[PDB]
Amino acid sequence: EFPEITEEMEKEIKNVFRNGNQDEVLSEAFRLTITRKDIQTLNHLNWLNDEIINFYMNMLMERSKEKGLPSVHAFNTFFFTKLKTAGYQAVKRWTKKVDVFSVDILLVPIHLGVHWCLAVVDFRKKNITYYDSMGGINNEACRILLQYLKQESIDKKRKEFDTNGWQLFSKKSQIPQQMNGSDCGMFACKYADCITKDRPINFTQQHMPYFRKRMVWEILHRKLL
Repeated sequence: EFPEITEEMEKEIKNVFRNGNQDEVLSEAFRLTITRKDIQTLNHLNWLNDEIINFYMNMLMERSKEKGLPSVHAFNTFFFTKLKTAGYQAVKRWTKKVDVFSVDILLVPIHLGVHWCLAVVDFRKKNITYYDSMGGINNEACRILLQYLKQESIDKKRKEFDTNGWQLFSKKSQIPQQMNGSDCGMFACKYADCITKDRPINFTQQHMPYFRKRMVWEILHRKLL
């Protein structure tokens, strides 16, 4: 059971996959821009680009904040890769005006080569979790995030981070797995959608053509269905 894309909605979708002004701004929000060219990476089995992922992640963050949902901060795609390669100093900056400790969930999209995955800090559950639709385990990435939270706590609030009961880990194939390499960004987005709603991750690989069509639609209306 999944909201339907009416006729109607497909017409809006088909229309934007058409050839035309590549610079045409289809959606503008969150400091970001979605063009015709960004939207096209959602087409067929194209690899998503960062603008789509970031834009989507910001929609989840915007949706958090409505009543009853856990509150969410989404880090932008470059954050982790700038953190892994350069350390805390190079990213400490990125969280001015943001108290990363006042939300329930932190979303961290992880770019490893051609591949996408996701880490999630859930402060309610006191744990840090890695999701890969290929089934890769990434121990390291969780530790790197823990270590970042530490240095952020010392820096933003003058206190050490309290690791008691905190659990760092990767989901094995307890999550639906990809078949199409190019769907990795879509699994990362959809993992985050369920998680930020506290809903079980119920879909599989077969829903991916539908999810691509839907995200085009959602992005264009800035409405999550």
